Amino acid sequence: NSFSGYLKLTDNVYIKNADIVEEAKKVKPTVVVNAANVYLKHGGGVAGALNKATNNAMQVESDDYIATNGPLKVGGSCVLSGHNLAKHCLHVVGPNVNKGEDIQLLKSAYENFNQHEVLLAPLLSAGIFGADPIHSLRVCVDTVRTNVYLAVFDKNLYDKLVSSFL
Ligand SMILES: O=C(O)[C@@H]1CCC[C@H]1c1ccc2cccnc2c1
Repeated sequence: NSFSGYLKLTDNVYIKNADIVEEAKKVKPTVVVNAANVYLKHGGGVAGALNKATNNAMQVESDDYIATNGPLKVGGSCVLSGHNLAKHCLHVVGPNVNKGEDIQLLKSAYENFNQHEVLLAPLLSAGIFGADPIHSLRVCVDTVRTNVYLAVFDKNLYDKLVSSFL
Protein backbone atom coordinates (compact mmCIF):
# COMPACT_ATOMS: atom_id res chain seq x y z
CA ASN A 1 0.00 0.00 0.00
CA SER A 2 2.94 2.45 -0.56
CA PHE A 3 1.15 4.42 -3.34
CA SER A 4 3.00 7.42 -4.97
CA GLY A 5 1.77 10.13 -7.33
CA TYR A 6 -1.98 10.03 -6.61
CA LEU A 7 -4.30 13.07 -6.52
CA LYS A 8 -6.88 13.11 -3.70
CA LEU A 9 -10.39 13.75 -5.22
CA THR A 10 -12.53 13.22 -2.06
CA ASP A 11 -11.81 12.11 1.56
CA ASN A 12 -11.44 8.54 0.37
CA VAL A 13 -10.98 8.43 -3.52
CA TYR A 14 -7.45 8.94 -5.04
CA ILE A 15 -6.58 8.85 -8.75
CA LYS A 16 -3.43 8.38 -10.87
CA ASN A 17 -2.65 8.12 -14.58
CA ALA A 18 -1.01 4.68 -14.44
CA ASP A 19 -1.22 1.11 -15.70
CA ILE A 20 -2.86 -0.91 -12.88
CA VAL A 21 -0.54 -3.89 -13.66
CA GLU A 22 2.52 -1.69 -13.15
CA GLU A 23 1.08 -0.16 -9.95
CA ALA A 24 0.42 -3.66 -8.53
CA LYS A 25 3.88 -5.10 -9.46
CA LYS A 26 5.63 -2.19 -7.69
CA VAL A 27 3.35 -1.56 -4.68
CA LYS A 28 2.19 -5.24 -3.99
CA PRO A 29 -1.01 -3.87 -2.30
CA THR A 30 -3.17 -5.87 0.10
CA VAL A 31 -6.03 -5.86 -2.50
CA VAL A 32 -6.07 -5.32 -6.27
CA VAL A 33 -9.55 -5.23 -7.88
CA ASN A 34 -10.24 -7.05 -11.13
CA ALA A 35 -13.06 -5.94 -13.48
CA ALA A 36 -14.38 -9.50 -13.92
CA ASN A 37 -17.27 -11.25 -15.66
CA VAL A 38 -19.53 -13.83 -13.92
CA TYR A 39 -17.53 -16.90 -15.07
CA LEU A 40 -14.14 -15.28 -14.24
CA LYS A 41 -12.92 -15.69 -17.86
CA HIS A 42 -10.16 -13.07 -18.10
CA GLY A 43 -10.13 -12.57 -21.89
CA GLY A 44 -9.85 -8.83 -22.46
CA GLY A 45 -9.74 -5.38 -20.83
CA VAL A 46 -8.21 -5.05 -17.32
CA ALA A 47 -8.98 -8.74 -16.60
CA GLY A 48 -6.88 -9.97 -19.53
CA ALA A 49 -4.01 -7.66 -18.53
CA LEU A 50 -4.01 -8.74 -14.86
CA ASN A 51 -4.22 -12.44 -15.79
CA LYS A 52 -1.38 -12.14 -18.37
CA ALA A 53 0.78 -10.47 -15.66
CA THR A 54 0.28 -13.64 -13.55
CA ASN A 55 1.21 -15.83 -16.60
CA ASN A 56 -2.25 -17.44 -16.39
CA ALA A 57 -2.01 -18.45 -12.73
CA MET A 58 -5.08 -16.22 -12.06
CA GLN A 59 -7.13 -18.03 -14.78
CA VAL A 60 -6.30 -21.55 -13.48
CA GLU A 61 -7.28 -20.53 -9.94
CA SER A 62 -10.46 -18.79 -11.26
CA ASP A 63 -11.54 -21.95 -13.18
CA ASP A 64 -11.19 -24.04 -10.02
CA TYR A 65 -13.24 -21.44 -8.07
CA ILE A 66 -16.03 -21.62 -10.69
CA ALA A 67 -16.09 -25.40 -10.90
CA THR A 68 -16.53 -25.56 -7.06
CA ASN A 69 -18.71 -22.51 -6.36
CA GLY A 70 -20.49 -21.68 -9.61
CA PRO A 71 -20.57 -18.22 -11.31
CA LEU A 72 -20.83 -14.92 -9.53
CA LYS A 73 -23.88 -12.69 -9.78
CA VAL A 74 -23.71 -9.27 -11.59
CA GLY A 75 -22.92 -6.81 -8.78
CA GLY A 76 -21.17 -9.55 -6.80
CA SER A 77 -17.54 -10.46 -5.99
CA CYS A 78 -15.15 -13.08 -4.65
CA VAL A 79 -11.67 -12.89 -3.02
CA LEU A 80 -8.94 -15.03 -4.58
CA SER A 81 -5.11 -14.90 -4.48
CA GLY A 82 -3.35 -11.85 -5.86
CA HIS A 83 -0.39 -14.05 -6.93
CA ASN A 84 2.59 -11.83 -7.79
CA LEU A 85 0.42 -8.68 -7.95
CA ALA A 86 -1.13 -8.34 -4.46
CA LYS A 87 -1.99 -10.33 -1.33
CA HIS A 88 -5.55 -10.80 -2.68
CA CYS A 89 -7.51 -10.08 -5.87
CA LEU A 90 -11.11 -8.89 -5.35
CA HIS A 91 -12.89 -10.01 -8.56
CA VAL A 92 -15.91 -7.67 -8.98
CA VAL A 93 -18.64 -7.92 -11.63
CA GLY A 94 -20.06 -4.60 -12.85
CA PRO A 95 -23.02 -4.63 -15.27
CA ASN A 96 -22.32 -4.99 -18.98
CA VAL A 97 -24.79 -2.25 -19.97
CA ASN A 98 -24.09 -3.03 -23.65
CA LYS A 99 -25.86 -6.39 -23.04
CA GLY A 100 -28.83 -4.83 -21.17
CA GLU A 101 -27.62 -5.42 -17.59
CA ASP A 102 -28.98 -2.63 -15.38
CA ILE A 103 -26.74 0.29 -14.65
CA GLN A 104 -28.25 0.24 -11.06
CA LEU A 105 -26.04 -2.78 -10.46
CA LEU A 106 -22.93 -0.55 -10.73
CA LYS A 107 -23.72 0.70 -7.19
CA SER A 108 -23.95 -2.96 -5.93
CA ALA A 109 -20.62 -3.66 -7.66
CA TYR A 110 -18.83 -0.76 -5.91
CA GLU A 111 -20.42 -1.75 -2.53
CA ASN A 112 -18.02 -4.80 -2.50
CA PHE A 113 -15.02 -2.41 -2.07
CA ASN A 114 -16.40 -1.38 1.39
CA GLN A 115 -15.34 -4.82 2.74
CA HIS A 116 -11.64 -3.76 2.37
CA GLU A 117 -9.89 -0.79 4.04
CA VAL A 118 -7.53 -0.04 1.10
CA LEU A 119 -7.84 -1.09 -2.57
CA LEU A 120 -5.98 -0.53 -5.87
CA ALA A 121 -8.72 -0.55 -8.53
CA PRO A 122 -9.82 0.28 -12.11
CA LEU A 123 -13.14 2.03 -13.05
CA LEU A 124 -15.89 -0.63 -13.12
CA SER A 125 -18.13 -1.16 -16.15
CA ALA A 126 -16.00 1.27 -18.22
CA GLY A 127 -14.18 0.17 -21.38
CA ILE A 128 -15.60 -3.13 -22.83
CA PHE A 129 -18.56 -3.11 -20.33
CA GLY A 130 -19.86 0.10 -22.06
CA ALA A 131 -20.64 2.46 -19.15
CA ASP A 132 -19.57 6.07 -19.38
CA PRO A 133 -16.31 6.23 -17.31
CA ILE A 134 -17.16 9.58 -15.74
CA HIS A 135 -20.53 8.11 -14.61
CA SER A 136 -18.60 5.15 -13.13
CA LEU A 137 -16.30 7.52 -11.15
CA ARG A 138 -19.48 9.40 -9.85
CA VAL A 139 -20.95 6.03 -8.60
CA CYS A 140 -17.58 5.12 -7.03
CA VAL A 141 -17.52 8.50 -5.21
CA ASP A 142 -21.25 8.20 -4.12
CA THR A 143 -20.84 4.51 -2.91
CA VAL A 144 -17.32 3.64 -1.74
CA ARG A 145 -16.57 4.61 1.90
CA THR A 146 -13.12 2.92 2.25
CA ASN A 147 -9.87 4.17 0.68
CA VAL A 148 -9.64 3.50 -3.04
CA TYR A 149 -6.64 4.23 -5.30
CA LEU A 150 -7.87 4.33 -8.88
CA ALA A 151 -5.40 3.69 -11.70
CA VAL A 152 -6.54 5.12 -15.05
CA PHE A 153 -4.43 3.97 -18.00
CA ASP A 154 -5.55 6.43 -20.73
CA LYS A 155 -4.17 9.97 -20.18
CA ASN A 156 -7.02 11.62 -22.17
CA LEU A 157 -9.60 9.93 -19.92
CA TYR A 158 -7.58 10.73 -16.74
CA ASP A 159 -7.49 14.45 -17.66
CA LYS A 160 -11.25 14.43 -18.38
CA LEU A 161 -12.02 12.77 -14.99
CA VAL A 162 -9.82 15.23 -13.02
CA SER A 163 -11.32 18.27 -14.84
CA SER A 164 -14.90 16.96 -14.19
CA PHE A 165 -14.14 16.02 -10.52
CA LEU A 166 -12.23 19.27 -9.66
O1 LIG B 1 -8.12 3.12 -17.04
C1 LIG B 1 -8.51 3.09 -18.28
O2 LIG B 1 -8.04 3.78 -19.16
C2 LIG B 1 -9.57 2.04 -18.54
C3 LIG B 1 -10.98 2.51 -18.13
C4 LIG B 1 -11.72 1.24 -17.73
C5 LIG B 1 -10.74 0.10 -17.89
C6 LIG B 1 -9.35 0.75 -17.72
C7 LIG B 1 -8.17 -0.10 -18.16
C8 LIG B 1 -6.98 -0.07 -17.45
C9 LIG B 1 -5.90 -0.81 -17.83
C10 LIG B 1 -5.96 -1.63 -18.97
C11 LIG B 1 -4.89 -2.43 -19.43
C12 LIG B 1 -5.06 -3.20 -20.54
C13 LIG B 1 -6.28 -3.18 -21.20
N1 LIG B 1 -7.31 -2.45 -20.82
C14 LIG B 1 -7.17 -1.67 -19.70
C15 LIG B 1 -8.26 -0.88 -19.28
